[PDB]
Amino acid sequence: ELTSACKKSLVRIFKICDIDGDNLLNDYELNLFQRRCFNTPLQPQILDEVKAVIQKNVPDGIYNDAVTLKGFLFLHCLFIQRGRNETTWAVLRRFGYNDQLEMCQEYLRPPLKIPPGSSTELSHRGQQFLIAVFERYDRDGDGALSPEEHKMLFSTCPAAPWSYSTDIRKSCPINETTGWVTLHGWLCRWTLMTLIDVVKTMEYLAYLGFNVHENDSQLAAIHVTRERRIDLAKRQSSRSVYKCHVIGPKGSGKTGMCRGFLVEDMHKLIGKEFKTNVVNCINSVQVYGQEKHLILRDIDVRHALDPLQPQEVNCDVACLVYDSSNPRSFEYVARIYIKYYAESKIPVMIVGTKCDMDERRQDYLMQPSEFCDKYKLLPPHLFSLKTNKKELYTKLATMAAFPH
Ligand SMILES: N[C@@H](CCO)C(=O)O
Ligand code: NA
Repeated sequence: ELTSACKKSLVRIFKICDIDGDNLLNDYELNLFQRRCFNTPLQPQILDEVKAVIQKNVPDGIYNDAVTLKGFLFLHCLFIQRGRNETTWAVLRRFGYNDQLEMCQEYLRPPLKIPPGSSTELSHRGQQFLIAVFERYDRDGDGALSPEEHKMLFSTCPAAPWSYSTDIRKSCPINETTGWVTLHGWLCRWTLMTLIDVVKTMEYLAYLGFNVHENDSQLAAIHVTRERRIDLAKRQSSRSVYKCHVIGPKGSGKTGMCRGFLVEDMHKLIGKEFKTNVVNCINSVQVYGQEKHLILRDIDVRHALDPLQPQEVNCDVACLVYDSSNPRSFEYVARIYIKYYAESKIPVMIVGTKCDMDERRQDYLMQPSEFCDKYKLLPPHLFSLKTNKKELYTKLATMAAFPH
């Protein structure tokens, strides 16, 4: 008696209402989500009468005064019969379903106008929800999601917002022992998505039941920030997520640099080949007592004569990487800083990779140290994976967060 489409909708609602991930709807959530749908508290005897019907008609449907999925599916399968289908509908309606039993548009994609210069970040409520969701699907209680638990978490979605093995595991901080995405990396991946694709973030937040849990639009999960001159405002809006475009020639080792931002032990990537193209890597660094997220975009390598798009040039801080151990490498960095960043307002950092081998002279006119001196840049940051030093990542974020 239950539609195949109706069961698909009801099973998602059960998962969202399952605030413990214990496959049960205990007394608290039943009363909580009662107010979400009907604006009234669940009356004690009504719940008792509901439980009596379930335990009678269907086995393994009630486990310790808590409605199981089967008993929950049956209960609504009952409602549509006895003439009160508007009770089932009011529930489906609150979780963003229309009459054709599809997810509504204005429920998934509410209007959000972002002025140029402004960035989109996760608000406090948005983070709290994402942390809460993370723990319900972390069964081992070790602060990490397995690939199986990751799929379970997005089972209420049409599909995952990203790959587990080819995205979040290579672009975000994971656990060294297990290899699974940590709570930290979880918030990191969402932070990345929120910044560059706010619409997709909100769409996936509704699927996870942010609108119902918070009793508000998913606009309350998005915090619009902007760099602004002093206006003596009450509520400050300073940025916390900075994007860094890493631009360099081929074989300049700028890929292994980005991956090193995600692990403490960097001496496991000395001679590692990356058979996986990660566009954006992300982690956090402390900048003057505050947590700041830095996104390292591995800009596609190309010929020096090949052009560069504004969406590839414009960023918060530009990191130009060359090979100090290669004489025909620095020419690229010199060519690009002049063409795109010489008259730009973007802070630029020149980075010399592989200092643990042999400092070779650059066949270019000026040397890297001389180039920075001329255009008033900081001396070429010596970088290597053997040293395990992460001062560069802290320095990059500090350049983006500050003048000039
Ligand atoms: N669907 C539940 C309330 C919302 O979870 C019920 O009517 O019993
Ligand atoms: Na529960």
